[PDB]
Amino acid sequence: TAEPPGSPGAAATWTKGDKEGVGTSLNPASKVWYTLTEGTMSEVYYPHADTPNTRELQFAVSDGTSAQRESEQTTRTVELADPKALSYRQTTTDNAGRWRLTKTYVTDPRRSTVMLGVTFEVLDGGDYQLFVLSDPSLAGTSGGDTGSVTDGALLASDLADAATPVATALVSSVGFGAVANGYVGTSDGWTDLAADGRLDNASATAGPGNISQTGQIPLAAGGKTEFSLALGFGADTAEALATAKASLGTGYKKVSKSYTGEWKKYLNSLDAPATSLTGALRTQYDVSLMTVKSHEDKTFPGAFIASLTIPWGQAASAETHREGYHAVWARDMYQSVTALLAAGDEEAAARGVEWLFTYQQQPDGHFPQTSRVDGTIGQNGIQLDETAFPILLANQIGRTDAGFYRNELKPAADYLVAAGPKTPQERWEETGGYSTSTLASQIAALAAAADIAGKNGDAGSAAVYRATADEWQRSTEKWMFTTNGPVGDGKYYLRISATGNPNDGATRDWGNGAGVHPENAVLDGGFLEFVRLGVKAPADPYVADSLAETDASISQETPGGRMWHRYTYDGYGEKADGSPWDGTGIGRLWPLLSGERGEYALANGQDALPYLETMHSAANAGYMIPEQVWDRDEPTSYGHELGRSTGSASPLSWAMAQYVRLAAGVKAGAPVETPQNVAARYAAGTPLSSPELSVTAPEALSTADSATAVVRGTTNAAKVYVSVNGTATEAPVTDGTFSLDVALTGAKNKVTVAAVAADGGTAVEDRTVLYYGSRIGALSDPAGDDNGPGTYRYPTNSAYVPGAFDLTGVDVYDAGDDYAFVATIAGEVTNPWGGQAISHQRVNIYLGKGEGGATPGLPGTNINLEHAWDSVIVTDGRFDGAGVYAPDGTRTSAVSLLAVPEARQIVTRVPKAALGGLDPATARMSVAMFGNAESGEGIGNVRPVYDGAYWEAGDPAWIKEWRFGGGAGVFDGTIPSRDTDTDDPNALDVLVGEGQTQAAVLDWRAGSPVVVPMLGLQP
Ligand SMILES: [Ca+2]
Ligand SMILES: [Ca+2]
Ligand SMILES: [Ca+2]
Ligand SMILES: [Ca+2]
Ligand SMILES: [Ca+2]
Ligand SMILES: [Ca+2]
Repeated sequence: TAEPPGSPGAAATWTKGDKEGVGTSLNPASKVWYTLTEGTMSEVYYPHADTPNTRELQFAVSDGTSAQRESEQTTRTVELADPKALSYRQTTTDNAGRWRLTKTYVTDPRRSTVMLGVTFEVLDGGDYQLFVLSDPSLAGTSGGDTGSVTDGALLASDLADAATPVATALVSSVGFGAVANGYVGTSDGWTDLAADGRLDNASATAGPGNISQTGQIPLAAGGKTEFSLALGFGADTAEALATAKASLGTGYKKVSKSYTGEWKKYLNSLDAPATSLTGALRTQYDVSLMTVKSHEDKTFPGAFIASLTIPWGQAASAETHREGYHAVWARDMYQSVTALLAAGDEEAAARGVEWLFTYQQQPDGHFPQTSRVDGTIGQNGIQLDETAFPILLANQIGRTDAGFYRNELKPAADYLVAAGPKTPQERWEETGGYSTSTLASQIAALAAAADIAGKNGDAGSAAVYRATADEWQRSTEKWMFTTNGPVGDGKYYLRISATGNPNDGATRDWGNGAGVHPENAVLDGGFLEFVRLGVKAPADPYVADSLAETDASISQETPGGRMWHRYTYDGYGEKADGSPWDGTGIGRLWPLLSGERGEYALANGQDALPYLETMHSAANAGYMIPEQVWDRDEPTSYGHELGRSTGSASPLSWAMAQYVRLAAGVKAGAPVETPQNVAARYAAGTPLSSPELSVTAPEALSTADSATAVVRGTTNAAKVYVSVNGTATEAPVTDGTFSLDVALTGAKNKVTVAAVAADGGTAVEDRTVLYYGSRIGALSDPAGDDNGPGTYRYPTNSAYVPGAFDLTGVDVYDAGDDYAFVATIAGEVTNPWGGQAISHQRVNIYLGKGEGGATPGLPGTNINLEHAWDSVIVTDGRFDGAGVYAPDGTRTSAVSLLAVPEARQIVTRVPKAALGGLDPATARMSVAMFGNAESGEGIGNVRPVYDGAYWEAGDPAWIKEWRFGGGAGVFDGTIPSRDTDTDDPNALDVLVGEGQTQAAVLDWRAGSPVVVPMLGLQP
C-alpha cells in the first residue's frame, strides 16, 4: 500500500484549556461530548467523559490560488445558539469580507454523533472551494490513527487498546468533492492547501501515526450553500459510519430540535431560580447548570469528571495517554452534585453517592486522589477532604441505611479517625499538615458520621466520631490561627501548619516555583469552609479577623468585582511572560473563590448577588466560567485579558457548580448545602460542656503484654467508649473512674477513648498500642550504656547516630508460629546503608539452659558467655547474616527483621521450630550489641574496637571514622581479625543481672575474654 509522505506524522500537543463552549445531550445514549476552541471544534470525548479523541476540526477556503483557515480570521464570534441548551454557533468572516462561515453545534441524543449545521456564504463574485479539516487524536493519543475513505465518508480508527477501541466517520449531508488523508506537517490537508490553494494529495489512506483528514464540500450554485456534517463514533469503523449516517438520516434540524428540547425540558423541570437573577445572571445559571450536568459520565452514571479539558493543552504532548482534568476528583464531584442538589436534581446525587462508594472507594475505606470513570485509580495522593466529602454527600442525601453504613460509611469514617487531623495533601493537592480547608471537611464529615452511626444503633462508633470531631473543632484556632503573622494585625488563620503551632514560623517550599516561605506568611481563604460546612458560626470571630489580612494578601479588585488568588506566592499559573505553566509560574485569580466568599456573606445575611455578578464577569460569550482569569493589566505576547479566562480549565465544573450553588443559596437566604446536623452542633447558639477525661494507662505509646490492654482513668462523663482500630466497646463508669481490658486487633492498635457527658459534650484521648503477642518475659538495660567497659567510642561518621548501639531492653513474645524477639534502643533506628530494617546494629542473643561454664561466643565477638548455649539469634539486616545459628556456625534457620522506629524497636521474628524445643520462657540467655561489618573488616561481620589513643590520633583516617575506639590494638590487614589485639570485647554493651555491673563484666584488663552473664526472662 502506497502511503502519502510524512509518516509517522509530526509530534502533536492537545489544545488550550480555555473553551468557548462545550456540549452533550441529556440522553445517556449519545456517548459524545464536544468542546470548542478559538473558532474550531477542539476535543470530543467518547465513549467515556474521560477520553478525548480530537484536536481540531475547522474549515479552509480557497479561491484556487490561495487558501485560508478560519482560525486565521481575526474576525469570528461565538454565542450560545439557544438560551436553554448547550448548542453554540461560531461565525467566521473573511478578513476581507468576501465569505462568511456559520457553524452551529449539537449532538444526536440517540447516538454517539456530533453534528454541525453549516452555512457558507460567498459575498464576492464567487468561485471558492470549501474544505473540512479534521485532525483526530483517537483514544487519547495523536499517534496510532489510521485514516481511510469508504462510501463517500472519511474514516479513522485506533484499536490499539482492546478496552477502548475508537473509530470515527465524518459524513457530509451533501457528500464530499475531493477527499484525502495524510500525515500532519507534511501531507495533511492544510499543509497541502497552503502550498497552492489546491488539494494535491489524493491519498485515500494514511497511518498508523499522526494523521488528519480533509474533505471538500460541494458548494451550491449561487452565493450560499447550506449543509451539515456528522461525526459519528463507534467501537469500529462500520459502527461509526452507521451512527453518522443514522444522524444525517434524521437530519440536522430534527436532531437539533431533539437535543435542544431535552435540555429545555431538563431546566424547566428543576427548581426555579431566584427571581432576582437578571437576564444575564439567569442565562449564566442555566448554562452553568447544564454544564455541570454534562460532566456526568453516560456509562457509569454518578461519575463526574472535573472538566472536559487539558489545561495548557497546547503545551501538553498527546503522544502518550494524559489525564488532564478529564478524570474524577471526589472533591470536584462533591462540588458538582452539591450544585445539582441545590438546583433540585436529586437522582444525580443518588447515582453519585452510589458510584463513589461502589467504584472509587478503596478497600481501606479512603478515596483515591483521582480515578477514571470506572473507578480505576489515577493519581494516588492522600487528600482527606476527598474521603470526607463523599460522607457529607451521603449525609446530605440521607443515604444512611444500615447496610450502606456498615459497609460503606463506617470504613470511610474509620479511615478519617485513623488518619488523624493532619492531611498529607490539602485541596490544592500540594502539601500537608493541619489544613483549615481540609480539617473543616474532616470535622463536618465525622460529626455527620456520628449522627449516622447513632441513627443506626452503633453508639460506640458514634462516640468515637463525635468525640474526635469535637476535639478537632475546638482545636481549630490553636492549630491554625496565627497571632504573629507578618501581615496586618498579625492575627488570622494561615493556610496550613506542619506542627500545629501557627506562631512557630515554620517554613517549607510551597512548590510551583514559589520557593520557601514561613507558614505564617501564607494566607488562604480555605478557612471560609468552616462556616460553609457549619463547623463554626457564620459570625465566628476568628474567621472574621482572617478577612482583612487575607484580602490584603491575595485579593484584588477587577472590573467585574473582587477576586482572590488561592494563596500567597501561589505559582500554579502562567509564567511572567504569559507562557503556560510547566511546573512553575504564577497562580492567577480563581473566580470560584468569589462564589465562596459570597456563601460566607450570605450566611451572615448579606446580599450575595454581587458575588454572582463577579463570577459571571469571568465568563466568556459562551458563559463558560474558568478555573482562572488573568490578573494583570498587561497582555503579554499571548492574548491575555484582565478578568478573562487563562490557559487552564474552562469550563471548570467546580466553578460552574459554585455559581449555581450560590444562586440557590440566594433564593433560600442561606447556603443550601451546609450540613444542618453539623451546624446545629457547632454553628448554632448555646455551646456544650466538655467533660473531664484523664486516661492514666496506657501511655501515648506502648507495647502490650497480651491480646488485651488495660485502658483506664478518670472522668465526670456519663459514658465512656474505648475503641481500637474501629472496634468500640463501652467502659462502664463507676464513681468517676473506668477500667477496661480491651481486645487488640492488629500489630499496631490506634485506641480512641471517647467520654460522653449527659448533655452531649465530649472529650477524647488517643493511645497507640503495639502488639506482638503474649509476652514471655523481658530484660531491661540502662540508657547511656553504649560505651563497652566504659571507654568505647562511636565511629565519628554521621551515620552512627547516638544511642544506635545502646540497648534499653529485650522483650520476647509468643507470636503464634514465631517468637518475636524485640530489642529496644535509646537511639533512633536508622537504615541508611540500605539493609533489611537496620544497617549498623549486630545484636547477639545466646540461648541456653545455664549448663557448664564459660563458653565462647561467635568468632569476631571476643567474648565468652557465663554458660553454654545451644543456639544464638543474630539480628543483622546486612549481608543476609541474620538467623539462628548453632555453635558450629551453621545457620539452622532464617529470621525476619522488622524496624519500628516510632518505638525505637528492632523486631526479629524467629520461627518456634528454629529453637529446637528450647522454650525461651525458661531458657537462659546472654545479650550483646556489636556493630555489623564486612568480612574484610573483621571476622564474623563484627566491627572491631582498637586502642583509645591510637584511635584518637586518626592515623589513618578511616579508623577514627569507621571503627570503634577505646579498647586495645591497631589495624592489621594480614589476619582475619584485622585487630592486633582481640582481648578487648567488641561489644558496645550487654545485659547484666543483679549484683553485677557492665564495668566489671566487660573489664577485659582483669580477665579475657570477658564472661557475659547468662540471664533469665522476667515475666
Ligand atoms: Ca490515537
Ligand atoms: Ca492527528
Ligand atoms: Ca466501597
Ligand atoms: Ca544500654
Ligand atoms: Ca581490640
Ligand atoms: Ca548494659
